Amino acid sequence: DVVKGNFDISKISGDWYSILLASDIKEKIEENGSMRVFVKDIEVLSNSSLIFTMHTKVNGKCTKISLICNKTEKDGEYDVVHDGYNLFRIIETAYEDYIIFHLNNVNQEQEFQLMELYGRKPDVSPKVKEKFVRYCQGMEIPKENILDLTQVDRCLQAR
Repeated sequence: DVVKGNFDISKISGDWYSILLASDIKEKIEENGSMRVFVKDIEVLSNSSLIFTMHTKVNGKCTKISLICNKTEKDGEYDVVHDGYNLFRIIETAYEDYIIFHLNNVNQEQEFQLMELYGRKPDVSPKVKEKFVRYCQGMEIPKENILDLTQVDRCLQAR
């Protein structure tokens, strides 16, 4: 059951897996890029803040990190500081299957977007993935800038 607004944030908590990653600047999400991090779980706090626990590669090793995201004034939007100021929202979710987040990173040099699909399981339906691709094309992210992480190291081994 697919939700596209009025998200019930309580239902996005718990464990997720990073499945697709996309950006309008490809380097951001390729190996070594600052945005190539692999979600573990999302914790929702009493003040509506969210804590993303994730893994990133540090000298070849999966290292746990924690991202604090705060609700902005604007509805559905969150901000988080990581390699700049990021504003993000939920595009779509089936709470027990997948979720798609859109993010704008603002920085002195060049704004970029990210799009990410997480699954409750390590993989999701190829239909869902195609739907993520079309959302990306609508946002001027070309399909060549869309990485599927199911057959690469995404720190599953460190979870």
